[PDB]
Parts: sequence; C-alpha cells; structure tokens
Amino acid sequence: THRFVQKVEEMVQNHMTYSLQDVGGDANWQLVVEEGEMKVYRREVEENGIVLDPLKATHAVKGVTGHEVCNYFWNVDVRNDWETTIENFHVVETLADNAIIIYQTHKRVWPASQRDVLYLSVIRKIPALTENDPETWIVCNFSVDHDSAPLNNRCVRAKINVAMICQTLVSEISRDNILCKITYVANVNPGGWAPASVLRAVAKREYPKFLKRFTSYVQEKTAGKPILF
Ligand SMILES: CCCCCc1ccc(-c2ccc(S(=O)(=O)CCO)cc2)cc1CCc1ccccn1
Repeated sequence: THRFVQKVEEMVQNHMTYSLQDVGGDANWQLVVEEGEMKVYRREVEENGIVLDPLKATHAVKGVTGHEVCNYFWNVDVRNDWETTIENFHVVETLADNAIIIYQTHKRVWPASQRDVLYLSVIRKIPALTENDPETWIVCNFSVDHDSAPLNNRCVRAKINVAMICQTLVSEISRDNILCKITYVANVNPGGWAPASVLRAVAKREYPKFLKRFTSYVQEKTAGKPILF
C-alpha cells in the first residue's frame, strides 16, 4: 500500500467499465486504420485548439497470453527493445512491485517542441467476475505529479491516460491454441500548442506501428517458452 493505491483502483475500474466496451456498433468512434484483427479508432476532439483525439484500438494476437503481453508492456527492462519514439526514460519512484512512476522524453517530431511525460505505471490482474467470464490483465499508465520531476527546458509536459487491457482465449495447451484479445486506449493531452496536422499524422502513423511492433516482439520473445497464463 503506497499513497496511490486508491487512485490506481479508480483508474483501473474506469478502464474495466468504459474502455473494454465494444465500439463496432458505435458511430462515435471513427475507424481510421484496419489491418486484419488490428482495428484503430479515434474521436476528433480539441480543447482550446489542442488536439486530444482519444485513441482506441483492438487486436488479436496468436500465441501469447494477456499476462505475458502485460508483463512485457509493463517491464521497464525490455522497454528499449520495442519502443521507437522514446529519447530517454527514468524510473522516478518504485511504489510497489507492480507499480512505478516513470519520466520519459519523446523524440521530437518537427516542427513541434519535444514532449515529456511523468506517469504512474501499474500492472493488475482482474479476476473473472463469474466463472463464465475471462480474467483480464491490465496495464494502466496515467500522469501524476512528482517532486523528483526533472527540469527539461526543451520539453512540454504531456499528460496521458493509457491502458493496455488483455483477455486470453484458449482452445498440454500449446501456443497454437492461445489468442490474446487486446484493447488499447490512449488519451493524450500534448500540452502547449502543437500543429493539429502534426499531432494527427503522428498518431495515425505511430499507434499502428507501435501495436504491430510491440505485439510482434511479445510473440517473438515468448515463442518456445512455457506459457505464463
Ligand atoms: C508533438 C508530439 C507530441 C507527442 C505527444 C505524445 C506524448 C506521449 C505519448 C505516449 C504514447 C504511448 C505511451 S504508452 O502506451 O503508455 C507506452 C509507454 O511509452 C505513453 C505516451 C503519445 C503522444 C502522442 C503522439 C504519439 C502517438 C503514438 C506514439 C508516440 N507519440
């Protein structure tokens, strides 16, 4: 029990309530990119002339579990093996063995100024509501304030609320018979000002690239390892 336990529970619960819902029938979501099972949607939202566009994506990855996907997403030690848009990150504080606070800087995208982020990252297993329902693994990354926040005069502080939410279907169980269903949501306030066209182009390019790359890394690192359910 660190000082964020209840904020964490609230963020996680909101994601389980709202983020998991299907949006196939919801015209409010614009489907922007589809590549097979990977479906990437946005809402066009601006606040004070700053693009906030909520991002929501679903995906189905063979041969990995939600537990594996989330560990890989959460574990700072493999971060540099799949991240492409990060200049630097530092663990600011270890809250618990499933929760840390991270500082990171994002590669500049011309012509906007560089962004940095300060966020709590927590991984949690949500037990099946009923023996009918799936268990879910979730990673939530959400912005928090912290005293040990670096001075970075090059950077505008973005604020994020991101969740990677995983449920695993299975048919000795082999990788051949396991499917991981992902819902990934990212609400990012870039702060300051950045050209709308830039923000939307970066999102449209980088989210599908991230999801394809990250999931493929998980498949590759796990294949021929015992399944971690
Ligand atoms: C002018 C560019 C402004 C960049 C704004 C920004 C800042 C941070 C993020 C971002 C994206 C994914 C995460 S995470 O999924 O939690 C994994 C940990 O890194 C945390 C933060 C996103 C974005 C929006 C632009 C953009 C979109 C997808 C990739 C990169 N940049």
